[PDB]
Amino acid sequence: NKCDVVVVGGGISGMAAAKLLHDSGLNVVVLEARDRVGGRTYTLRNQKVKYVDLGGSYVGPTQNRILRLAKELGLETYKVNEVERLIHHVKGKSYPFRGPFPPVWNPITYLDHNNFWRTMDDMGREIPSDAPWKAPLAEEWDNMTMKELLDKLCWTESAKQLATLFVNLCVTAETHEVSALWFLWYVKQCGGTTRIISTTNGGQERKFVGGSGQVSERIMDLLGDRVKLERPVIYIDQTRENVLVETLNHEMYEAKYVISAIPPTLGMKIHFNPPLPMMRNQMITRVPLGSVIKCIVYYKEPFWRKKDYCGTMIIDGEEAPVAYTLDDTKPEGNYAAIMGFILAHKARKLARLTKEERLKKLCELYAKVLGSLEALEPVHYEEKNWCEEQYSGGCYTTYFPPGILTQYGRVLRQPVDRIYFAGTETATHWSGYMEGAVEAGERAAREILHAMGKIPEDEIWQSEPESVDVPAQPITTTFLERHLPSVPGLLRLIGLTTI
Amino acid sequence: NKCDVVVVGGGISGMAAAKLLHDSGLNVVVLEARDRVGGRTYTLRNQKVKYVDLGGSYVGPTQNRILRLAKELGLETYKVNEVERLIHHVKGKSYPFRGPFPPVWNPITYLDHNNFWRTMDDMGREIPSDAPWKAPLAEEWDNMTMKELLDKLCWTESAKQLATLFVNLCVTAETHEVSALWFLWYVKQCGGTTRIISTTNGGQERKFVGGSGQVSERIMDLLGDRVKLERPVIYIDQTRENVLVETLNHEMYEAKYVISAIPPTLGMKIHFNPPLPMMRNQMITRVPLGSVIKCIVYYKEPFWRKKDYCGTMIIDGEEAPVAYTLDDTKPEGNYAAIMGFILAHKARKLARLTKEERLKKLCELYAKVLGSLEALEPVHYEEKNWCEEQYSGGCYTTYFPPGILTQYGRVLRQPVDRIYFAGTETATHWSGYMEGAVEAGERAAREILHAMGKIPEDEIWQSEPESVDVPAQPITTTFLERHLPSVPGLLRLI
Ligand SMILES: *[C]C1=C([C])[C]=C2C(=[C]1)N([C][C]([O])[C]([O])[C]([O])[C]OP([O])(=O)OP([O])(=O)O[C][C]1O[C](N3[C]=NC4=C3N=[C]N=C4[N])[C]([O])[C]1[O])C1=NC(=O)[N]C(=O)C1=N2C#C[C]N([C])[C]1[C][C]C2=C1[C]=[C][C]=[C]2
Ligand SMILES: *[C]C1=C([C])[C]=C2C(=[C]1)N([C][C]([O])[C]([O])[C]([O])[C]OP([O])(=O)OP([O])(=O)O[C][C]1O[C](N3[C]=NC4=C3N=[C]N=C4[N])[C]([O])[C]1[O])C1=NC(=O)[N]C(=O)C1=N2C#C[C]N([C])[C]1[C][C]C2=C1[C]=[C][C]=[C]2
Repeated sequence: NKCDVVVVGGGISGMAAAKLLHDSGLNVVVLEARDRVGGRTYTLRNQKVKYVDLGGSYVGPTQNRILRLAKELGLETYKVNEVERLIHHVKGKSYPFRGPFPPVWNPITYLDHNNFWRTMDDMGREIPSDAPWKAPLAEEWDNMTMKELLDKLCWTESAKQLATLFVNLCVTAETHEVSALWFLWYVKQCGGTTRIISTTNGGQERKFVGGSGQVSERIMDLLGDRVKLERPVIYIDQTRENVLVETLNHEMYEAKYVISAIPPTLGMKIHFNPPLPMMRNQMITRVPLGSVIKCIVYYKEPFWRKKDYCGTMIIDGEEAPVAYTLDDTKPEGNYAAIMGFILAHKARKLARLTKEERLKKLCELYAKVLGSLEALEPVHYEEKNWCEEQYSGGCYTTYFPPGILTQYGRVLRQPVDRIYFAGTETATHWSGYMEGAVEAGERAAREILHAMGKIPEDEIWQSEPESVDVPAQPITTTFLERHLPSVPGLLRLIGLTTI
Repeated sequence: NKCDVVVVGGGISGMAAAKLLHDSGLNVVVLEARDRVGGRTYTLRNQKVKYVDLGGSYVGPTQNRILRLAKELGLETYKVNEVERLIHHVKGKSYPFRGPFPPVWNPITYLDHNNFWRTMDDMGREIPSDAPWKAPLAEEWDNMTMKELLDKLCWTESAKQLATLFVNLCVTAETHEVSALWFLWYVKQCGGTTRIISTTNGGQERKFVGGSGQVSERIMDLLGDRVKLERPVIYIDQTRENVLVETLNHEMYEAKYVISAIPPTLGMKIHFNPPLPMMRNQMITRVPLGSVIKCIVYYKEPFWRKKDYCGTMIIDGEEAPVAYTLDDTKPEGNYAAIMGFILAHKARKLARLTKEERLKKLCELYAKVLGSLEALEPVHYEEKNWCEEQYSGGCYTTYFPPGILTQYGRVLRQPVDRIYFAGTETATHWSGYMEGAVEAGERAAREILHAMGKIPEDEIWQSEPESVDVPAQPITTTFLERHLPSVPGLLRLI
């Protein structure tokens, strides 16, 4: 019934917010729609897999908040396998390589590839992490899709195709679906192209031993009876002295403040009194989540390692159901597995198949890419289609279509009377990730602590010390990477020699 | 408690569906979230205005369903004033004209303008009204915004600017916000560019005497106690023999079938058991409504008529709050008024002002465009910002961002077990309009009648006889309009 703060949503963001408020001495209640906590993280346990993350999983250097929270909860990380060679599969052939980037040998294509990634980061530097709509060319960039930007920037089909794969993989959406400004912001606020794409020294460096679901589960353990499962919030009333929060199962909760720790669009599932201000009312109809099926195929042994492949495959082509894989073998070397993402339109297309049909397609793909008949002999299979989730709306996160971020972006974490907004979508560093969830939950919590006069304004936004366990190497470029001309740049240099 | 069909939403679509089912002998209940019916139609009555439509208002030739429904309810139409000259205001100067199209005098600009409108209709002819995703180039066109298409097609800034205004006015959204495929479908399914833009012989020919709100109000009168106001639906349960529909005020309704007659995205306000199928689950987060403030400025007299202006103004430029106006004077010639729409980003920008501040901006604009100091002396002002409406989400209708219509379009009116889908967004002719609302409501109703074995499959989709009161003249083109080259076509000839 009565508490200090109602937190709506028991994902990482809501749990992090509730923990901070609980630790500060406030009475908190978490109202969670599902029969479980974790939201877009979900760790399945059974005999065949031991444990497997079916949602958010990877953490890496510079994600210091999730690392600190998980450490405090008694969790440990392990390194994703990147010992052996990566594979880039393009036009039906596999090309093994080392490093974060597939090598390009053609001098023109090389210039084009180099310029693309460089320009992405160049443009990113003009975009404030906490206010992308304040970029000097915000309107121009926001009124373009990523498809249009790629069309302008890439002078080779090879660069365009790889850039397209990158967008699909990063934001589980098609290039024509998403704003260029938003996508450029998204990459920049993760620390740039190298940081976001890398396993070693990047976002995919590590996973949690036992699964990421333990973060939310262990906070629930600490909070005990304060977490209310199967309590979908349907109604928030702010007309009276205390905020009234009603659930689908007829329960009423009274609080001084509310944290909304759900994906922005899922705010639509709540009826508000009084009605939301116009900008938020419309914003929450304009911010969809992406489309993905996470698929894990299990094998007797990590046979790819014997062929000097680490299990990472970058697979281009419309025919391939999965565009990207990682070795998902346990740190102990057992429960050998390949994790793959079925992205964007392919998630839509292939969801029509049975689980068995998808497994067959994945195995046949892996067999060609790895050039191994062993890939046709899976021992087990797990998958999760996040598009079907009423209380997620998709995965990994919310994307912004053209025109939305500049018009509605400033509303995202603007308080509505006594409602404050968490959720990874409101983060300014690794928004979209578990890291962003922690940043947002704790920031929203501190906004309430400030509103109560418990902390100064200066303390709402808090810096995070670097993890000692997961140190971050700086992102470097070579002299040539910095100064080599683009394709049109080289052509302009040829045009000048003609005179 | 118990009935045959629960209709969720008491706008024109829900009311039309409920009326059809009621007339067929079924027990129907309409659950309406607001303290009123009408939804995106709303007629305000007071002493100063008599009546004024603050939402949907215009009807015209080829919109035979709304005309028939309104007639049956005892409503009449009158003609919007287009006797005198229209005005095109561009680069700070007013250019009076006659006919539906503002003239272009620069020869190259003429070719470019002509080609743009012609190409819009050409492209539309390849788009099936009932399945736009089946267009031969559906994917190509859906993966482009209207901004991109305009950038490709328009060789002059003049044509591009007017085309932009057209998009903003048509769908209350920016050109960069909307799919080219969806927009081209939208125009085609209203009967093409001329039909959609025209007052005389087009969508804006007429209004209802007494206001369009009377359509929903008069059906509510017929249904009586069957319409439940202030009953926002929060929960639909289809796991049992009968469908259970729960409202915010704690009431439970049991039915054999449900019609959802709300904007697709407002389906998000309902928790579903079992969960919606994946495609619909995601679709309803991908389909926003546009942004508009409808503003009506009242004057002592329709002074513009004295200067041989009808009151229609097409106003170019970022500075102008309103891009398009019509005379909103009563058929009797009193309650003189100019109606204007504040569109898309301007609705967002100008909503920050006070009502009085917006009035001042509108009056100053009208004084400039009409060249009349009389515009600075309003006697009254009414406005409605539809962006603030929890149970509409915007106006006039739902738009599709790039990539959505091909991926999710087929889900729009696909039944989910015993839930059938109405709402103007599911119409195939004048979707977005009151006409589409009637088409969709009656079609959804008939789907249920078929499911009950009461009518054959052949009768789900029903043709509508042409209105005798509002006859449609055919849309014609001239030989030169058909065969004059585009700008790149002329350059290829050179
Ligand atoms: C799904 C997913 C997947 C599949 C994958 C992934 C992911 C996901 N991610 C993301 C994460 O997960 C996120 O971010 C988080 O989790 C979020 O959190 P938050 O914010 O908290 O949210 P959520 O969870 O959702 O929660 C919410 C809650 O609430 C609730 N509700 C609703 N509604 C309601 C409620 N309640 C009451 N009432 C009402 N009404 C619900 O239920 C819930 O619970 C991720 N992340 C990270 O970090 N990591 C990872 O890994 C992940 N993942 C992914 C990724 C991928 N990647 C990275 C890729 C690979 C390679 C590459 C990439 C990218 C880029 C480059 C490269
Ligand atoms: C808003 C608006 C405005 C401002 C204007 C306009 C409009 C609008 N429009 C549209 C109409 O209105 C529509 O379409 C209709 O109305 C629709 O119907 P429906 O489908 O039925 O829907 P609604 O109304 O929305 O209803 C729904 C209902 O439901 C309810 N709910 C929700 N949720 C819920 C509920 N319930 C229970 N539960 C829950 N959960 C609500 O409340 C409601 O009631 C229009 N239309 C026509 O026809 N006309 C007109 O006029 C209109 N408007 C406009 C237009 C414009 N224009 C035409 C322009 C001028 C010149 C030109 C143009 C365009 C193009 C070219 C040229």
